[PDB]
Amino acid sequence: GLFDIIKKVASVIGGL
Amino acid sequence: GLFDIIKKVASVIGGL
Amino acid sequence: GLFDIIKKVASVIGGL
Amino acid sequence: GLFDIIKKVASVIGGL
Amino acid sequence: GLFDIIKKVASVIGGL
Amino acid sequence: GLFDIIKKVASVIGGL
Repeated sequence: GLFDIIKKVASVIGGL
Repeated sequence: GLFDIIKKVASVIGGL
Repeated sequence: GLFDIIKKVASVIGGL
Repeated sequence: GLFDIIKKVASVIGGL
Repeated sequence: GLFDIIKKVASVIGGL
Repeated sequence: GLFDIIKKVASVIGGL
C-alpha cells in the first residue's frame, strides 16, 4: 500500500 | 510503498 | 520506496 | 524480578 | 531488579 | 537497579 509496516520476531521465550 | 518500515528481532528471552 | 526504515536486532535478553 | 523489561507504545495506526 | 530495561514510544504511524 | 536502561522516542512515522 502507501506504507508497508512489517515486524518479524523469533524467541525461545516471550515473543510478543 | 512510499515508505517501508521493517523490523526483525532475534532473542533468547523477550522479543517485544 | 521513497525511504526504507529497516532495523535488525539480535540479543540473549530483551530485543525491544 | 532479576531483570524487568517494560515496553509502552502509543500510535494512531500500527502499534505492534 | 538488578537491571531494568524500559522503552516508551510515541508515533502517528508505526510503533514497533 | 545496578544499571537502568531507558529509551524514550517520539515520531510522526516509525518509532522502532
